[PDB]
Amino acid sequence: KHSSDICIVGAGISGLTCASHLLDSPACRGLSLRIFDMQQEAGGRIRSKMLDGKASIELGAGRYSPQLHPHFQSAMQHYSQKSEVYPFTQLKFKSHVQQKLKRAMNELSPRLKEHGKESFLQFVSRYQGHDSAVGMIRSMGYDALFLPDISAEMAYDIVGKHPEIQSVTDNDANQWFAAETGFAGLIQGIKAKVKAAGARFSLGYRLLSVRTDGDGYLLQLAGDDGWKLEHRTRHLILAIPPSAMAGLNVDFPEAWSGARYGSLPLFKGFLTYGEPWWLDYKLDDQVLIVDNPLRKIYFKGDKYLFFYTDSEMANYWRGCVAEGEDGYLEQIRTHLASALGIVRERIPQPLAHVHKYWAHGVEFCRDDHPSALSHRDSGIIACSDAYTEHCGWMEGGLLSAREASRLLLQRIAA
Amino acid sequence: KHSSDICIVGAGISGLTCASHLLDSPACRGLSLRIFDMQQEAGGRIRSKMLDGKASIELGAGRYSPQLHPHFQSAMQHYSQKSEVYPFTQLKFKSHVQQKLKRAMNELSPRLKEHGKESFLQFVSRYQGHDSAVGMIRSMGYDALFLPDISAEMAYDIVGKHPEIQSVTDNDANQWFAAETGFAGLIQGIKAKVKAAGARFSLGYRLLSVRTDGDGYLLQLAGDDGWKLEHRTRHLILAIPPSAMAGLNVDFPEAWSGARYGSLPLFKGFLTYGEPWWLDYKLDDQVLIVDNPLRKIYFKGDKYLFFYTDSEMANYWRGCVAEGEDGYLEQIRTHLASALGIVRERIPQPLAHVHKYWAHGVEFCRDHPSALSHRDSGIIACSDAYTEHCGWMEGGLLSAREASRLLLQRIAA
Ligand SMILES: Cc1cc2nc3c(=O)[nH]c(=O)nc-3n(C[C@H](O)[C@H](O)[C@H](O)COP(=O)(O)OP(=O)(O)OC[C@H]3O[C@@H](n4cnc5c(N)ncnc54)[C@H](O)[C@@H]3O)c2cc1C
Ligand SMILES: Cc1cc2nc3c(=O)[nH]c(=O)nc-3n(C[C@H](O)[C@H](O)[C@H](O)COP(=O)(O)OP(=O)(O)OC[C@H]3O[C@@H](n4cnc5c(N)ncnc54)[C@H](O)[C@@H]3O)c2cc1C
Ligand SMILES: N[C@@H](Cc1c[nH]c2cccc(F)c12)C(=O)O
Ligand SMILES: N[C@@H](Cc1c[nH]c2cccc(F)c12)C(=O)O
Ligand SMILES: [Mg+2]
Ligand SMILES: [Mg+2]
Repeated sequence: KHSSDICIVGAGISGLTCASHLLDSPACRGLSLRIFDMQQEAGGRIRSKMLDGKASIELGAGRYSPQLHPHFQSAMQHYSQKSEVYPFTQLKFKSHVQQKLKRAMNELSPRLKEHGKESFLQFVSRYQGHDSAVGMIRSMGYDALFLPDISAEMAYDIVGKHPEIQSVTDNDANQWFAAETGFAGLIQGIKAKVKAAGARFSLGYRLLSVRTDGDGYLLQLAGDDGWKLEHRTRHLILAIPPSAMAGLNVDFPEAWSGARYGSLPLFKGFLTYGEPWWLDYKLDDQVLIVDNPLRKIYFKGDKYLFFYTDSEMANYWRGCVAEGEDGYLEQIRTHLASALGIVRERIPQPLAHVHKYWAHGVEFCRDDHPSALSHRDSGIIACSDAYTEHCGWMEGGLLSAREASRLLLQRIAA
Repeated sequence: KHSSDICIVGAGISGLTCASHLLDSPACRGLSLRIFDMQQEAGGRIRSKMLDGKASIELGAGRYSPQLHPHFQSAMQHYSQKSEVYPFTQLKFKSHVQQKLKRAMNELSPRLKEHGKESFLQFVSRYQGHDSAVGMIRSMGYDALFLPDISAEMAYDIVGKHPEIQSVTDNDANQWFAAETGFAGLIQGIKAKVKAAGARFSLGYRLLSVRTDGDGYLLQLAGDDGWKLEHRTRHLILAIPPSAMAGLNVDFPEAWSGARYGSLPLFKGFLTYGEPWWLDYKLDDQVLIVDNPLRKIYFKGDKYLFFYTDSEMANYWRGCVAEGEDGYLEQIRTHLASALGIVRERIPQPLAHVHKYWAHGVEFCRDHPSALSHRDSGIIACSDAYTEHCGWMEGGLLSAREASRLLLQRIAA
């Protein structure tokens, strides 16, 4: 009828990888696989574009570290995707305050296990001043570091494992790379392997409902053009983020794990120009962290620039775009001049610009934790980056995927 | 403030026409006007794509008649759009039954006085057999004509308004045109002109609910990337179809009119080929109406063919499309073969192909004005469906004009 042996929902690097680690196994010879995804394209939070012709840009994930993420490096080589050196690993145009970061936080780790699980702003604020702790943090660029849920021990892990301000640790042993053609090439590689082993894709359809009926599961999905449809599958993987799980009839997260989950929004805007004006300032392949609302400002070669914000600042910029595209472009050039110490009529307007916003850009856990969850009752398997040590990286996907593969192949064998 | 004087929800031809009329009035000189649409692109049911390399295909509204659509033709001329002749006005292959039916149709006409609001199916069941009735009613290629909510009165009118079957009625004199750069070319022209007047477009935002708060209104929209959004406006038109209206919190249909509304699904599939393999059979600019699922097969010059289906037979193809692309492409050359009376293998595989399904492609009119008003809250609604041209984009064009004027009623009140 309209059915399958195994069903994976979600075609991010997680669910896509789940499928490969399953077709790989003979325990699955003959069994049919069907994969759904809301988007019409595969890759989830991995989306790569070509910016009005020209070159390839990265609206989602953009870099990896062979040191931090060893499995992602093997998936790159496995599907033979060329990497390139990621340029934005430290700071030339350091202001006054982003020179004291290293001397401070190196000697600002006496109470890492003496104060403890305190929120991270009220930790750094108990030894330097507050009107001087809001200055040291805001000069690191990530506004994730001002929040109640994230803690002081959670917040130093974010400093050391992000390329632009890891030099504020013993963490320059980390090299950083980006995909030469975009991570889209990795996703297309996996997608090809899985179609070839005979899985069947159904992109465009979004899952709304699951009932258990007997041996398997009955899913209610809504294509993106109104068409509803149902799928019965005997085994079911829900490789989607934890914000996605709440949307469903599946007791999330009580039935899966005694944990709570959070999320932060992210925003990126890209700008290309007729003449590549920013070279007169020796700003090739470099990055400026600023107090103004742009926050992080990146200059890729002589081809485009872009900026990257989070939390409240992400929600700041989704606000300007709502009131009007021109108001948006006029405000970032105001802030661009502010940042270069120049007048706003020295800053050209762009030809082409694009921009994406992620309502749940990064999903994480509070506070142990297995790499994949299961329903205590119905044995649905849930796979996501958020359930792993590396909540928030592609490595989290690859780990949760290898896991959920074996949890499901168990549910099959014997 | 995310505030505005006037706010049009919907950027189909209706909504963009309300915008055009208001911005041409001085009772709106220096009044703010924002237009929302959940889509990422204006047009609504008018969507034009380039298929393959140099084929302009019309996935939504396709053709118009200077006889039945004078306001559309004016609009196309007003905006320097050029339109070509629509070739699909004759059946070169009238079948036994679809030869014996111009005559069969004429005779029953005065039995529309006798009993005229029956099923069009029930209606023909009387003159001929229920069996002889169905083969006649099916040879016209619009399965909507089997639904019971379609009276024998409007049946005769739907037949007469369509270019492939109008010879069966005494509308055989109507001419037909299609835009050549695609009807999007018109939509773009209005968009561009309503921009230059200073309206402001927030596209990719979807109205979820609306609350009255005294003077004006408070709209809660959700961006397509998840961003929630509140917007405050003084005057509100909802240039959205009925089915869209049922979705929102505003009481509809009851706070608005007596009538209830219905809709049909529509399907359209297109295929281009390596060489134009239908020219040997003399089929360019022909249209065959068959009794198999394809239903209406069109052959456009030497550029592509397509088919066009509705009601039950639309859901049949949205179904076979979901059960994998592979057999869809294969049921089609199967059925292309029967229609031609050739063996399956003389029909080549296609290189490109695109298809579209509209869940509510036609919305209709089942004692009725051009543009609705809320009894209590007095917000304005306008769509093709509130008109004598339900299902036609002339219905949009004039519902919009009544609606626009119905609002400036509110500007001096
Ligand atoms: C701006 C940004 C930058 C990033 N930079 C980096 C980086 O440099 N390095 C790094 O390692 N990681 C980075 N990441 C994170 C990385 O992209 C993610 O961790 C990873 O892609 C998540 O993969 P996933 O397979 O768990 O699911 P996702 O990639 O989140 O995809 C989930 C899929 O499930 C689908 N889905 C959801 N819900 C439903 C439903 N009800 N029915 C059907 N389908 C559904 C979604 O469409 C999606 O396709 C970044 C993320 C963002 C937003
Ligand atoms: C396959 C097909 C063929 C057709 N052929 C013809 C033809 O040959 N001749 C002819 O005259 N007509 C034809 N039509 C119909 C014609 O397109 C419509 O009658 C006309 O476009 C009506 O458009 P509209 O302005 O009423 O709004 P629509 O085009 O119906 O759409 C209005 C807009 O409002 C948006 N919208 C809706 N709801 C909400 C919400 N809750 N929040 C925000 N935004 C929203 C919609 O997304 C849409 O963009 C055809 C239609 C179809 C489907
Ligand atoms: N996309 C980021 C990862 C990131 C950005 N902000 C936060 C906050 C908390 C945890 C995180 F993993 C992140 C990057 O790849 O640079
Ligand atoms: N504009 C459509 C009309 C259409 C097609 N099927 C039906 C059924 C009922 C009413 C209708 F107005 C229609 C067209 O020309 O295709
Ligand atoms: Mg995934
Ligand atoms: Mg409209």
